[PDB]
Amino acid sequence: ADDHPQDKAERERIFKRFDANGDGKISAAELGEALKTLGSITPDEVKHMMAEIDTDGDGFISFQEFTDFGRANRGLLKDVAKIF
Ligand SMILES: [Ca+2]
Ligand SMILES: [Ca+2]
Repeated sequence: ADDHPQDKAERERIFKRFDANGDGKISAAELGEALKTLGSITPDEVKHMMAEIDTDGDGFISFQEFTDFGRANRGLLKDVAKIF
């Protein structure tokens, strides 16, 4: 319960930035395109992240999936929340 709705706004803003078209699902091309912001990453790493973030395995990450994974590494989202 310590988690508040304000935090979701951060995850929603970060997940919303990944969704290129905004269909609720992010594909390697979408996540990879946003990941490019790192300026030092490869497509094979972005594809692996999806295989790890993809809870069902449909090939895309949804806000719900990103949230479940964001909780496993909240400290990770704080790093991307600064890149954008
Ligand atoms: Ca999408
Ligand atoms: Ca999925």
